[PDB]
Amino acid sequence: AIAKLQSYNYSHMYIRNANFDVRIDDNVTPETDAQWVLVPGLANSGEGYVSIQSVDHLGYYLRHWNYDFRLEKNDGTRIFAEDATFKMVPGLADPSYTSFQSYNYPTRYIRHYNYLLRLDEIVTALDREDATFRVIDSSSVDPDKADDSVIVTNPIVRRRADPWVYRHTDGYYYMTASVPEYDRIELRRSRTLQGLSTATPKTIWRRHSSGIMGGHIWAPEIHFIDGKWYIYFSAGTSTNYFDIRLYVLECSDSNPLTGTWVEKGQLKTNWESFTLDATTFEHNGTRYLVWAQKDPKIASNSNIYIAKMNGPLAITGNQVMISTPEYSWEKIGYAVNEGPAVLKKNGKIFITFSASATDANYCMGLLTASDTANLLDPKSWHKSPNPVFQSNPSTGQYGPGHNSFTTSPDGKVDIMVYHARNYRDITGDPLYDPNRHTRAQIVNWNADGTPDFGIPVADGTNVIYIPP
Ligand SMILES: OC[C@@H]1O[C@@H](O)[C@H](O)[C@H]1O
Ligand SMILES: OC[C@@H]1O[C@@H](O)[C@H](O)[C@H]1O
Ligand SMILES: [Mg+2]
Repeated sequence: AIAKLQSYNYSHMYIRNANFDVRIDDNVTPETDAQWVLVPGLANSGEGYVSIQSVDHLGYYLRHWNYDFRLEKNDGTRIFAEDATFKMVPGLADPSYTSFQSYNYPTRYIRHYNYLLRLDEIVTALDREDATFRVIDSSSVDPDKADDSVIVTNPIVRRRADPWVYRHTDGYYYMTASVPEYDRIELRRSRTLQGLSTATPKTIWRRHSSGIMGGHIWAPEIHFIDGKWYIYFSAGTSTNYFDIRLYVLECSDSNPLTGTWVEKGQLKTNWESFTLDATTFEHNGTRYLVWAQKDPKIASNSNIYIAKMNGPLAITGNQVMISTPEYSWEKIGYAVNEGPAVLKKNGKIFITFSASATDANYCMGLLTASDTANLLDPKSWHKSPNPVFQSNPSTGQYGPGHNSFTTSPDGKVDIMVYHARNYRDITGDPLYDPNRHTRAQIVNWNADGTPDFGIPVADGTNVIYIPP
């Protein structure tokens, strides 16, 4: 069967053939360089054992030689067959994934190192992750196949935080997220939320090697505005990774996974300071920017602001603070409001935000305005006094937040996409614990028309929506 072999720790990268060089790469072009045929093993066709055949050079297989990997044509020798036969076993870093144990060296596994493929003994946790792969084959969810039922297995996407999911008018969801290295902007698409798991992501932009846009790269969001694609994202500098401002990329091409992305520069606000997590929405003919920013006069890391926009590339007028940390549940670790996300429903405009540190104490609050009010008047916005989404020990989910909102494909139900960890205790600076995973669940509605987010669902299969 035809398969891609995706790295466990670099999930944007795939085992591929590069003119007979065997490596892992992202943005594999042509895509067939990353496609393999898993066949019954040359040295043993029986249970477990496979051989990994090139789709372009049939009769050529991956074989180890002096513990390095080569793509070579089967020469009919027993040594070749043994060097090209591997038992598929449960993944060494995660038994739900796959590892490839050598037929003739059964203590050695296929692993990547400096992006090249080797056959090594596996000792460290690094080794285990380097030797674990996700097999994407014909039984995997096809991201190009439409389906009105929303059934996901959470986590949908491992090790992606701040998930942004945008349902476009072409019948695809588009997803951007923070990557654990905070060093690039990643895009994927799927007609179903579950297909986001198996979709091939593309690195559409990498940070500069010095200076501006050269520090932390955080929380990109892709939007379609006035016929063009925009990515709003936050970036520090190479000399201060945390001197973060808003930046914009633009793509006029219709497919953002194949089109050309252009830097447009900084999206400036009323003053220069720590600024991040921008989103935008339209209502009654006006477009707004909603974002997080430090005010030097307020002892919080950031507050929530709204402003009218003047096209996709600027705000106009004065920015208005509509949330600042006030309750103790906004100030665990440090005082912060960030990650705004907009949901329109029932004659209201809802803005969730995240608060407290990005460890298990992370949680969400809610702002509510009437959709006929002046959205630039702070008195139009009401903050809920308690968190509206938070850790839940009984479901094993910790620090949920920086969410986005989307819908089922038929638009009839609202779905929240957010990150959380499936353990509580973090060693070290939580910013560098990479295990916030992307997941989704239904948004329920109270009789009074306000959202009920419930509690973060436990890992596993979640039936979000079946149409009537
Ligand atoms: O790659 C390890 C061994 O080195 C080579 O000599 C053999 O073909 C292979 O089995
Ligand atoms: O191959 C990519 C990385 O390079 C080496 O640093 C590591 O072993 C591996 O994770
Ligand atoms: Mg966001």
